[PDB]
Amino acid sequence: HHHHMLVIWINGDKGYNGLAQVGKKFEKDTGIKVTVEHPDKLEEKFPQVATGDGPDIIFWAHDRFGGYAQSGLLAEITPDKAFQDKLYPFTWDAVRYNGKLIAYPIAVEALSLIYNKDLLPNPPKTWEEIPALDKELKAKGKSALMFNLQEPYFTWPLIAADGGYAFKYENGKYDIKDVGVDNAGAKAGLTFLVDLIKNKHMNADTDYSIAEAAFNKGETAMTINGPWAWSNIDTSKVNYGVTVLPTFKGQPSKPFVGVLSAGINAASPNKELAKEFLENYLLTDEGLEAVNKDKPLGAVALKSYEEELAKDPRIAATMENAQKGEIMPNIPQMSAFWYAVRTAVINAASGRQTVDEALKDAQTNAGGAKDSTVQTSISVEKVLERAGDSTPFSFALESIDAMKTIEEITIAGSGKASFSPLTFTTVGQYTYRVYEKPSQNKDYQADTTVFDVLVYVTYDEDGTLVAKVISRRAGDEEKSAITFKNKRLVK
Ligand SMILES: OC[C@H]1O[C@H](O[C@H]2[C@H](O)[C@@H](O)[C@@H](O[C@H]3[C@H](O)[C@@H](O)[C@@H](O)O[C@@H]3CO)O[C@@H]2CO)[C@H](O)[C@@H](O)[C@@H]1O
Repeated sequence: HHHHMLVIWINGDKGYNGLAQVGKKFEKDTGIKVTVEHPDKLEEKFPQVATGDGPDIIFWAHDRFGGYAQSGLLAEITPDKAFQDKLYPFTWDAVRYNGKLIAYPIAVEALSLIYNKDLLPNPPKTWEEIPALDKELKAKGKSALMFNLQEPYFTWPLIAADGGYAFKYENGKYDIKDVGVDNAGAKAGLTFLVDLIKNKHMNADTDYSIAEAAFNKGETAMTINGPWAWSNIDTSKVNYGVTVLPTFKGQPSKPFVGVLSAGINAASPNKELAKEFLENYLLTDEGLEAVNKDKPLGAVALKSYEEELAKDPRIAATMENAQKGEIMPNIPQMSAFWYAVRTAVINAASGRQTVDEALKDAQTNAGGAKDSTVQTSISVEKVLERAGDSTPFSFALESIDAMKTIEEITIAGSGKASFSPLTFTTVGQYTYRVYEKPSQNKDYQADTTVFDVLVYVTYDEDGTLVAKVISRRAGDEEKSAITFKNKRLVK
């Protein structure tokens, strides 16, 4: 392909027109044409085309670049120290992979709550408030909250709030086997989101353009979006505020924070031009201002310009939300993490899977280890005729396979109780029995029934371990719950 020109890919939500203005200035000084393109799914197309026809420079959040660098698609970035000193050190950290810089950092992006001041002068502090607020607003033909549900970037902050995480970080490194998408925190967060949908406070099909149009036309009081979205809100004249995201179970929503970054194609015959453009035209006060005026960048990596932008209270809120969430890893496994979470939310939200099934598959799809055990609890009921008769009785659980007593439990009076959970790692039939110990109390004849208890461990359609408990009186072939009846002999 023809290559005398500098080709740049950037997402269609960002200020590509401003960036083209910077490219026109560079064309004047150098005679080199700059073409800015914004194809759909550029982050996916880049590794396919990177065969010629790839861009010379690609702009995306830093999370994608480890994967690009692992596959040899990116040139190493080696700016002078004089240039490095112009950007915040934590932005360089985001583009450092195996000790090498693999992009230039541009801007820090975090999601915020965006709210309509005319509809909602006091935005909710908690997610838990949102359903009641949606009832109130529905009575006036409006909704409380619409935001993009199709992309896990937008739902993650809530899923993370109470404990969800992608990869545990420990001792300078990410453990790619320690994935946090299937824990109690993730489950609680996704369950909340799904219930909002089930209770008709949000629709499963809401995507980027639907939520943007609803907010910018005054149809919904709130949305969740990044700084790039402020420009179309300005034009719409909605009277809006940008604030901290709502809390969930008292924890902050924790957005994954992206650093918009610019990488150089390892196959580009124009590396030096690309480096000249980025360092001497774009990452200057004038360069970033031209992009930012088209669509806001967020908190920019260039210290000299960020000092001006930090006065903007929308940027203070951005940084407030950024501190509460965290900077995404840049490791190759992030792609798999994201497709995993995307599948989970769409499936749970649409009712294809339960929240537990969705996140269990997400855990594996993200590269977490297959949980290959199953547990069950054997339950006992004791029945005394008199209410308030709290006479205690005890029960034993014996393994026939191992010929020993596993556990004993006590019930005072009428009641149900369970033995502690049994764990199985392999399919088969497991044999136990349960019986009541003789009573110390001479006023009662204990039930002498013995129960045979069989646990069948089988695979379900998906290869997951399943355990079913079947219990019978030792006399019989008929199934029966484990229930003992103690007769009182005294008044
Ligand atoms: O839906 C699956 C999707 O997952 C991965 O995309 C993630 C991006 O890598 C990640 O940076 C983030 O993207 C957001 C940008 O950072 C932000 O600048 C703005 O453009 O919105 C983006 C969210 O739409 O989050 C997404 C996950 O939602 C993966 O890399 C993609 O190829 C894949 O299609």
